Amino acid sequence: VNSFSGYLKLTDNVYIKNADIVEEAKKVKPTVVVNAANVYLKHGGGVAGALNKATNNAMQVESDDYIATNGPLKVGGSCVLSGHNLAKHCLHVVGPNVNKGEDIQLLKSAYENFNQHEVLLAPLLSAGIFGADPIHSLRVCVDTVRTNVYLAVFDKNLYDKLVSSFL
Ligand SMILES: C[C@H](O)[C@@H](C)Nc1ncnc2[nH]ccc12
Ligand SMILES: [Cl-]
Repeated sequence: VNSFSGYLKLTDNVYIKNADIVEEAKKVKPTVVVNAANVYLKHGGGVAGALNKATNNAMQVESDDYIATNGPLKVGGSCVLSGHNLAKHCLHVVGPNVNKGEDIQLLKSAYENFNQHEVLLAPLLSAGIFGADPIHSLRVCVDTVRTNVYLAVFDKNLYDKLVSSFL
């Protein structure tokens, strides 16, 4: 039993809700919140911009030190950093950004990072400003993630289409 509330159960281990991931994380304070990161951990917009703003830029400060030490992530890769005031940990995961020409096949590799964590609060990878089809992202999530994932979908209109179209 966990403290996630109001989710629709899609499969044994995948759950979905219309919610602002920022407000969800503050309410739940989960062990792991997933950020929709880019390889530079520059949290300028989308989910990343919103998560960072909620930390008063502390996420960005930590991230800049991480990059200065380690260099950029790989597309499809991840790193674990602090969750700041939002969660215990933030799993920064880089899905492909279609508006950059990046191979959508890397979306499965990106979701594989979730399997290293028993429970996660997450957005749909590569959705929004990363340019991928969210219906595809949800399908890859369900077919790749085996751990318990709580998907937060900001847009109410988008949420209803994913549910009604879910196979
Ligand atoms: C599919 C996209 O990733 C879209 C659903 N992004 C988001 N999801 C949840 N919470 C959010 N807060 C700000 C952006 C955002
Ligand atoms: Cl977005």
